[PDB]
Amino acid sequence: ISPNVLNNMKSYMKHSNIRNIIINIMAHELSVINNHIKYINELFYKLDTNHNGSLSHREIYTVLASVGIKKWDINRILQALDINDRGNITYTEFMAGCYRWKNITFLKAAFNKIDKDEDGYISKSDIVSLVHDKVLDNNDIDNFFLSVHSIINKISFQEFKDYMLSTF
Amino acid sequence: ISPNVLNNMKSYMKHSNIRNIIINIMAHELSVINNHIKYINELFYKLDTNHNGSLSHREIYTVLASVGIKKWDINRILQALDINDRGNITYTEFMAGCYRWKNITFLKAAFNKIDKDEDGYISKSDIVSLVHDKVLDNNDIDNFFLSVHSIINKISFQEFKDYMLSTF
Ligand SMILES: [Ca+2]
Ligand SMILES: [Ca+2]
Ligand SMILES: [Ca+2]
Ligand SMILES: [Ca+2]
Repeated sequence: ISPNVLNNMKSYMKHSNIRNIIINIMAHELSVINNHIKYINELFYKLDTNHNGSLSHREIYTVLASVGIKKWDINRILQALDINDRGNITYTEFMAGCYRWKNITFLKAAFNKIDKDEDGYISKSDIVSLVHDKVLDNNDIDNFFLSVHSIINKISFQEFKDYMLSTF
Repeated sequence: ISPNVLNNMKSYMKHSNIRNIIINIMAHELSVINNHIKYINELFYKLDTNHNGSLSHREIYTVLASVGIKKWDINRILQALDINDRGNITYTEFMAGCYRWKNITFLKAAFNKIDKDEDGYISKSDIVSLVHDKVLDNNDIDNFFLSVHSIINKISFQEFKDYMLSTF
């Protein structure tokens, strides 16, 4: 096992259950992202029929054609993808055109999930709810709020962001 | 091919070469992230010796022990990872403790790469430099600056962010 993963675990073990629950929300979002990338990865592998790790115009053309994209569209896609005009398209270049960039921050999305009522503040009750399936109690929650504010018993996105960043 | 990937390509083809060059910077950052996740994925697969898609305490214990982590550390890692105290640790929970969260936004990182001199503004010369390995010229660059400001011939992070978001 790589030392960086080992060191990550050792740092993780020192934080509170609530901090790490919050980390798990973000971890779910990485899993989702990574699933999309995996599909693109499998797509790339199928297009690369000579298995040379890059895509020619023809390799992409013949597949887009067989799936209903018309010549005029395929050619515009090809010239957008081939950003270096090399006649060979890299994994990174292919994936840039395949990935849905809409809604691309991890911390903001986690905060929004926690703020159940979308009022822009994380209340005590928002944390009670977050831990509804965990054996944690009111002592743990109070500690978390003190930690956040040691850097109104409510938390703005900025105070949320500032706390989480200080734990990395 | 899934229709969402096809639609992503069709939207990508409509944007400028410079917009898409900027997208490629972010795409590289997704590749990096995805490589880390792939390692964690392969690690998870090796630990899961009964291939039931989750990790018992023992499965993790026996491996951390064989690599130099001491009992007292392994146990703290186990109780941090087992966030639901289930005796079974999920892929998401494992990955939360293995991933380096330090420096976790895509647009900010792209902007910083483009702002060569770290002055907080994207100048005309920063874009000239960005396209140094592309056949693009001064006409293309001017178009890009007009587009950004149609929503000082310089670009702040906010104006950069606002333009990119409007193209998603
Ligand atoms: Ca190929
Ligand atoms: Ca709230
Ligand atoms: Ca298992
Ligand atoms: Ca600059």
